[PDB]
Amino acid sequence: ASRILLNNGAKMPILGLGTWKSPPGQVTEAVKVAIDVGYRHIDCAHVYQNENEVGVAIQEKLREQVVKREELFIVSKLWCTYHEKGLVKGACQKTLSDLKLDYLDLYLIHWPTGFKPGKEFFPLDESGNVVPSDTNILDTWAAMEELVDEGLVKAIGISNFNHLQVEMILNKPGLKYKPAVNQIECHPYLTQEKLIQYCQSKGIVVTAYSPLGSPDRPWAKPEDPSLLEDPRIKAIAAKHNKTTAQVLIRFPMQRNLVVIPKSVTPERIAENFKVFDFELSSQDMTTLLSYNRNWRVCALLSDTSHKDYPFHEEF
Ligand SMILES: NC(=O)c1ccc[n+]([C@@H]2O[C@H](COP(=O)([O-])OP(=O)(O)OC[C@H]3O[C@@H](n4cnc5c(N)ncnc54)[C@H](OP(=O)(O)O)[C@@H]3O)[C@@H](O)[C@H]2O)c1
Ligand SMILES: O=C(O)Cn1ccc(=O)n(Cc2nc3cc(Cl)ccc3s2)c1=O
Repeated sequence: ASRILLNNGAKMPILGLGTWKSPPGQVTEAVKVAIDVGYRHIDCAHVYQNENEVGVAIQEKLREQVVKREELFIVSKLWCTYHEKGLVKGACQKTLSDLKLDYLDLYLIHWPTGFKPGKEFFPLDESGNVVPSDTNILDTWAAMEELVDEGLVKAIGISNFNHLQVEMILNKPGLKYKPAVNQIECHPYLTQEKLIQYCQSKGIVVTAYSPLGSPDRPWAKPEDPSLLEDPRIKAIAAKHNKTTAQVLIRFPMQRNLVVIPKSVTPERIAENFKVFDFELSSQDMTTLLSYNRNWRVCALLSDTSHKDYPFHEEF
C-alpha cells in the first residue's frame, strides 16, 4: 500500500519529503515539484526556519487545483525550547500560520529534551553546554493532547524517543491519546531493530529519517561513512537498475516504515519518488540490515547530560 493506517484512523503516505536544510530560497520550488510528481506527505519543523516557504508552495498548488488539502499529509514538530505547557499551543499556532494551514495531520515532540525557553533554538551556557528547561515528557505530552482536543492537529506523536521514554507515555495515568508515530533516525548503518520491534508491537508507526545518511548535515566529517557512496549498496542498486538512493528509500518501505528523504534538487525529488516499481529481495533486505554499525548522524554531544537525553539507553 502507499499509505499506512494510524491509530487515529487516518492514513499516512509511506513516502514523504524531508525539508531540514532546505534553504528558504529553494524549498518552495522543491515542494511544488514534489507535489507535481506525486508526493503527498511533507515533513516540516519550526526549527527548520523554512515553514513559511513550504506554506507558499502548498497554498499555490491548492489554488492551482493540483491537490486538495484532504489529500495532503503535513507533519510538523514542537521544538525543545517550547516544552513548557503554556508555550505549546502558541508554538503550534505559529507553525500553522507559517504553513498557512488550519490543521496539521501529525504533530510531534521533536526531541524528548526541553531547552531553556527563549529566542535561541540551541541556548548555550558560557562553556558550550546546552541549557535545559525544567520540563518533563508527560506534561509536554498532555499539552500535545490538548491540541488534538482543540482541532489544531489530527494526530500527535514523538521523535527521537527511546523505548523507555515511549513507555513513560504509554503508561501515563489518564493518558488521552497514544502516540501515533515515533520518528527516528534509520538507515543501513543504524537499523534500529529493537526500537522498531518495540514500537511496532505497540501499534506505533515508525518513520525513518535521514534514510540516505544526511550527507549535508552541518557536522559531517570527511572520514565519516557515506551510505550513498557505499560500493556494496551501489551493487545492489545496479542489480535492480535503480540508484543507490532509490534502494535506500525502498529499504525502510519494506520494513513497514514511513520514510522521508530530503532534496531540493528537482531531478532527485522525482528520482526518489520512483520506488514503487520494484522490490528488494529477501537477500537484499538481509544484506542491508547486516550493514548496521549502530552509527547515528543526529546527536547533540553538548546536550548529553540532559536527564532526558535519549541515546544513552540501548534502544
Ligand atoms: N525528527 C528529527 O529529529 C529529524 C532529524 C533529521 C532529519 N529529519 C527529517 O528527515 C529528512 C531527511 O533526513 P535528512 O535531511 O537528514 O537527510 P537525507 O534525506 O538522508 O539526505 C539528504 C541529503 O541527500 C541528498 N540527496 C537527496 N536525494 C539524493 C539522490 N537521489 N541522490 C544523491 N543525493 C541525494 C540531498 O541533496 P539535495 O537536497 O541538495 O538534492 C541532501 O544533501 C529531513 O529533511 C527532516 O525532514 C528529522
Ligand atoms: O532537529 C532536527 O530535525 C535536525 N537537527 C538539527 C540540528 C542538529 O544539531 N541536529 C542534531 C540534534 N540532536 C539532538 C539531540 C537532542 Cl537530545 C536534542 C536536540 C538535538 S538536535 C538535528 O538533528
